[PDB]
Amino acid sequence: TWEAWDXAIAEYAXRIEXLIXAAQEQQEKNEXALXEL
Ligand SMILES: [Cl-]
Repeated sequence: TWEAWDXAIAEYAXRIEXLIXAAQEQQEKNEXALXEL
């Protein structure tokens, strides 16, 4: 039960928390764009 299914779900929840990694490490480029001299 847990190893297999709640495995799958928690290792999706890897992917989403990877995505929010990627997006925040864009946000911290955006702040490059928007910064200091
Ligand atoms: Cl991360």
